[PDB]
Amino acid sequence: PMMIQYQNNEAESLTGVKSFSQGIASQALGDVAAGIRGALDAASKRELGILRRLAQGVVEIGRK
Amino acid sequence: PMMIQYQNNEAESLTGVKSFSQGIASQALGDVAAGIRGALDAASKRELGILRRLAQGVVEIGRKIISMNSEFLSEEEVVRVTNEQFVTVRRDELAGEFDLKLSISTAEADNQKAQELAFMLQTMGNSL
Repeated sequence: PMMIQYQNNEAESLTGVKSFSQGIASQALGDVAAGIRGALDAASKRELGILRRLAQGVVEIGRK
Repeated sequence: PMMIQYQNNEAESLTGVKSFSQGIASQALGDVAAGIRGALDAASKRELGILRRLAQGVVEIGRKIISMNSEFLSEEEVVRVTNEQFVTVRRDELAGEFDLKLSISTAEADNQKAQELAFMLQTMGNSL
């Protein structure tokens, strides 16, 4: 069990998603309120770094 | 496991990034509110020390773009974008070296700018 937990802890440290977690990264896209943007931790910033790129793809589709 | 943890603790002490962490360093770039800047710990300052340099690189790219945009862009193209009167730069001088100040536009910077503008508006009142 110790090895299972350790190898399941070295995965949540590499990707950034951690089981049932409280995330603000889906509510911080675009010009938002200061209070919402002020609660961004490292995991939320990692998850927002992909959300911004995925939204840039949608924006590039919309421009077309 | 003790050695694994110890060698994974001597790495977070050398670089500065520590797994899932709460960071303010991405929201403290540029002129921001005092409350946001007042919550900077050692790790956030380490992470901001690289962010400032990376933003200086972008500012140096933007200065190059600005200087090249005052010679290769005609008036009919700048007016097409801005829809206003075309301001002209001198002839034998660099554009934006003296009367321009380019930086990185962050959400916190815009919030602080708006809060300062509102404070000024309150300050003038009906006197001015």
